[PDB]
Amino acid sequence: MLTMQEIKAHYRFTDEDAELLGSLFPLAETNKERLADQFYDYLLGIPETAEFLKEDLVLQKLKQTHQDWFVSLFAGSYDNRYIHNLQKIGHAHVRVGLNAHYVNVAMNVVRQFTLSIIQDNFPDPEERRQRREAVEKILDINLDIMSASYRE
Amino acid sequence: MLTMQEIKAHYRFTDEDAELLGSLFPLAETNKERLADQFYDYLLGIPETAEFLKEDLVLQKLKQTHQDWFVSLFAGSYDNRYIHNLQKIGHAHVRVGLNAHYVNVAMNVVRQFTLSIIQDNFPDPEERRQRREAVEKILDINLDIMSASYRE
Ligand code: HEM
Ligand code: HEM
Repeated sequence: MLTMQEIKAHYRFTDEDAELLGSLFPLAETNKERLADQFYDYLLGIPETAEFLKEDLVLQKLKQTHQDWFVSLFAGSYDNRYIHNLQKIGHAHVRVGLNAHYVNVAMNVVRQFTLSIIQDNFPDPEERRQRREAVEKILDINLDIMSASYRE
Repeated sequence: MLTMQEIKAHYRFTDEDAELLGSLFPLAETNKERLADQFYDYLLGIPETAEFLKEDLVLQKLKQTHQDWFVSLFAGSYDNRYIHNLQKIGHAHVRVGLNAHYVNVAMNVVRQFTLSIIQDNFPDPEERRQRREAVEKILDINLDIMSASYRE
């Protein structure tokens, strides 16, 4: 279960999926600020998550921190270093007192945004299917490892 | 645990999403045996999950149990009874001893299958978008509540 190789096998994530995520890097990068604004504004709309963004109003760091994570989904090198880093990300949220429910909530926001980029840029059905399948795997892997930080 | 109303607000799940899911019920009904076979075969194909299907071998009651859950996604009405039932579903996996990682894996299988039904049956880009968005919300809400069952 615990190694990256094992996790990839369970999700049937292969080098083809990694190549497809790399092929989406330019679109993700083009759209990174739109993603960051929509992500940040959605959180500002829920009082419970809005709390965590009060100090950030002045510090002005957290929009960039989550923007950078989004870009990393497409950066390649999905290896044991990548999983270790996700475990760290998960624990950061546990440490500040964020309920895991809001991680699931946030991940829905990213998922809808990214699938809309795919729908809007890939008219060919099988190109679209393959890119959607790769993105759903990486988002689900991210959510899986982060969720496990609340248990472990 | 949160109320259905609060969960819907966090996921921006509206009466329109509930109506779209209800409208997918006949489509679900005509794909349910294909879903049930693919879901059960995927679990047989990982040794860790296949261990939990040993007792089920002869009559495959669990294949039906999982099929029935899939069709229930498309009931078109969702209130506190639906959240309570998801807690019961999560708890059933906790009590048999299944690591929650495999619930995330299985939800990716169902997600990919269901989004292919949407792509394969809805040529109109906006009809597709709206149905995909409703499906991703209800799957993410199921995953969210089931995950919560593993936290004291
Ligand atoms: C898709 C879900 C999420 C992902 C992938 C994510 C990603 C990250 C990353 C990469 C970091 C930097 C952690 C580190 O390396 O130290 C971080 C920190 C942080 N995130 Fe998130 N995040 C998510 C959801 C949320 C939500 C919903 C909130 C609520 C407002 C939030 C608030 C925070 C805060 C407050 C920190 C800094 C913790 C500290 O002060 O040490 N995150 N997040
Ligand atoms: C999308 C993820 C899954 C969903 C939505 C789901 C759904 C369900 C439902 C609705 C039940 C009946 C619960 C009840 O009313 O008592 C159940 C039971 C069960 N499921 Fe799943 N399931 C999922 C993943 C899995 C996985 C990955 C396995 C691994 C083999 C599994 C094995 C079982 C077993 C063994 C039971 C019976 C537990 C008992 O003895 O009561 N399920 N599931």
